[PDB]
Amino acid sequence: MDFLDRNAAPLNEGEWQRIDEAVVSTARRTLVARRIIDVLGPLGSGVYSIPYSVFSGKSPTGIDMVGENEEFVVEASRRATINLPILYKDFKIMWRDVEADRHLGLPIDVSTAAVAGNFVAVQEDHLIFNGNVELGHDG
Amino acid sequence: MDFLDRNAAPLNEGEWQRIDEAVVSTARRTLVARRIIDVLGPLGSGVYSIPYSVFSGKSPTGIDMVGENEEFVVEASRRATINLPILYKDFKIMWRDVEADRHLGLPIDVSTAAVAGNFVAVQEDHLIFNGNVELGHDG
Repeated sequence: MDFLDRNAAPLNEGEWQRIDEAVVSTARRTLVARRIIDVLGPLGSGVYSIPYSVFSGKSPTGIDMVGENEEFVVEASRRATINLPILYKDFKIMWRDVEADRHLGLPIDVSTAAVAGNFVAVQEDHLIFNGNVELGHDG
Repeated sequence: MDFLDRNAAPLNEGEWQRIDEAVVSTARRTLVARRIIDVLGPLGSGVYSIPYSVFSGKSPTGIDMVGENEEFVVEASRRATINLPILYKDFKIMWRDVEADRHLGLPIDVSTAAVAGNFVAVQEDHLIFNGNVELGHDG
């Protein structure tokens, strides 16, 4: 895999685990959407687009002793398809702080990561509720 | 001896060595008096007072073919005793600086110890030249 090239960073497994926690726990607090919209997946890193059905039509339900009908299907009004954008924000960690951690043991302040996590989750909510014109999404 | 203690102190040997060196090296820099005047002793910590002889007077001296006379004696114009005071100054090494050394690695700020050394050497200098009024010493 290794697009997420965490081997090349200096941060040790503890510093990664604390960055991941400081991201996840900031997402959990910040997001409104995942409180009312259920997650699908995660699908995988490589999936660029999803085909999905629109079930915009109401239809009857079958009720019989035995099952002698076939009209009681659900059929997609259309198979739409949507591309998955990237939401991203970047933060620096100054090299001195890594040196302080690795020698003195004064640990990395991951709040830069948590602030990036917030500025991404805010955009995720903005995309979900308001859509996005230029990606051609709808919300 | 062992009126002092090295062992209940928090310092390791290398810290005692740096403190003592910073003391001796500030004394040598500051003890002008021990350049012009010879040290009697150091006799030891136990010595409290010393008897000494003063030869302020002048006397006749013997010149004879046989040496019959015995008036010609070296008479101490006064014989006296002086008490050795303590010259002292206290320097305080903060617990946080020991903690930073023992964990982080920043060496001890022994500059306080050097400044105590200087204030002692200057008090010895002031004693030798000007004399302490309360002790009734002569400078």
